[PDB]
Amino acid sequence: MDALELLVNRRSASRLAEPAPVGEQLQNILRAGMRVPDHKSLQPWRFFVIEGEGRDRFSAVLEQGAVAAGGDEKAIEKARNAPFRAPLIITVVAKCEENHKVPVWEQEMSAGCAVMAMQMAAIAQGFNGIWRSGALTESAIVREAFECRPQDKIVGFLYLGTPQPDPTPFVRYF
Amino acid sequence: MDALELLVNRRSASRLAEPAPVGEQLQNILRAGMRVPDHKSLQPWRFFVIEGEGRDRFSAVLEQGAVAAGGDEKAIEKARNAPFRAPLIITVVAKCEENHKVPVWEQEMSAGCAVMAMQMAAIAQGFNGIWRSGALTESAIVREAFECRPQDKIVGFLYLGTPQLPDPTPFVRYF
Ligand SMILES: Cc1cc2nc3c(=O)[nH]c(=O)nc-3n(C[C@H](O)[C@H](O)[C@H](O)COP(=O)(O)O)c2cc1C
Ligand SMILES: Cc1cc2nc3c(=O)[nH]c(=O)nc-3n(C[C@H](O)[C@H](O)[C@H](O)COP(=O)(O)O)c2cc1C
Repeated sequence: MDALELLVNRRSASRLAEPAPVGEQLQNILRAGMRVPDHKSLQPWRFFVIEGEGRDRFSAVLEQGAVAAGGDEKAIEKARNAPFRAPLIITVVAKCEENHKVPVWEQEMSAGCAVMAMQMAAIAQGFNGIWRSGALTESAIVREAFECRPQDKIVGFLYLGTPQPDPTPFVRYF
Repeated sequence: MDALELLVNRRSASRLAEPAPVGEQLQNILRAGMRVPDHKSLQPWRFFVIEGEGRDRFSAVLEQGAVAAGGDEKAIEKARNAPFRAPLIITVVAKCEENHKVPVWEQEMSAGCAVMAMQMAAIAQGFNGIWRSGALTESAIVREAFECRPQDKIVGFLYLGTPQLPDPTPFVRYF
C-alpha cells in the first residue's frame, strides 16, 4: 500500500486468525523493527518470535506470572489463554545500556518504536495486529523468561496475523 | 511511495534546508503523529510547530537553558544556533495522565512513536528529518516554555526539511 495512506490511516486489529506472517513476510517485519531511530546506534532491542509450541510455552509463562501476581480464577485462565488470540506474537525487550551517554528512556523509546514499525510492516503486507502490554510486562517470572536484566524492559507484546483526521487540538505554534 | 519499502529502508537526514513542508504537507505529518498506538485513547501528546520567528524564540529558550545548565561559551552558542539546522522543528511533549490505569511509560511511548511517525510522513512526501534530544529536554527553562507539567516530558525535537545529501539475525530469538 501507499506509505502516506498507511501513516495517516493506520488502525490496529485485535481479532486475528491464520495465516500469520511467515517466511519473508516475517523477515520484513523484523527488518522494519531494526530500522527504527536509535541514538548512537546502540540497537537496544531483542525481538522474541512466539509461534507454535512457543505459544504454549509463552502461555505457561503468563499463567505462572498471573498466579504469582495473585490473580483469581478469571485472571489465571485469561492469562493462560492470552497468547491464543493470535497465530503470532512478537515480544520486544528494550535491551538497555546503563549509565550511558544515551539515557535509558531514549533506548526504551527506540524499542517501543520498533513495535509500531513491526505492526505497520504487518499491515503493509496485508496482515495486522495489536500492541498489548498489561500488568504482566512487569512480572518477575515473565521478565526472566525473556532474559530481562535489571536495566531491561518489556515494552510490548505485539499480536500479529490476519484480521477478521484533524490534529488541531494537539498542535501549538511556538 | 511503497509502505513496506519505506519501513524497511527508513533513514534520517541531518542536513536539512528549505523548503520545509507547509500547508497540507505539514498537516499530513501532524496527522501521522496523531494516528499512533495509544492505550485507552488518551491522546497523550502535544505537537509544537517551530518555524519562522518561532525558530528564533526556540533559539533563545535553548540558549537560556544552556546558560542555566552551566554550559561554556561553545555550548551556549551551540544551543543558540541549534534551531537553525532546519527550516522546521516539531517538539513533541508527552502529555501524561498520572495515576491512570495506563502507566505513564505507555503514554510516553505513544508520544515517542509520534515523533517517528511524523518523520516517516516527512519522508513519504519528499522531505526528511532527524529525531534529536540532548540534555536540554530536561532543562527547567525549556520544559516550561513547552508548558510541561511535572508529569509531562519532552520526548523529541524533530528537525524537518528538504534533505541535501538489513540483517535481523543478532536480535531475533525464538521463544
Ligand atoms: C529518543 C531518541 C533520541 C535521539 N536523540 C538524538 C540526538 O540527540 N542526536 C542525534 O544525533 N541522534 C539522536 N537520535 C538518533 C537519530 O534520530 C537517528 O536515529 C540516528 O542519527 C541514526 O540515523 P538513522 O535514523 O538514519 O538510522 C535519537 C533517537 C531516539 C530514538
Ligand atoms: C505502549 C502501549 C501499550 C499498549 N497496551 C495495550 C494493551 O495492553 N491492551 C490494549 O487493548 N491496547 C493497548 N495499547 C493500545 C493498542 O495498541 C491500540 O493502539 C488501541 O487498541 C487502539 O487501536 P488503534 O491503533 O487502531 O487506534 C497499547 C498502546 C501502547 C502505545
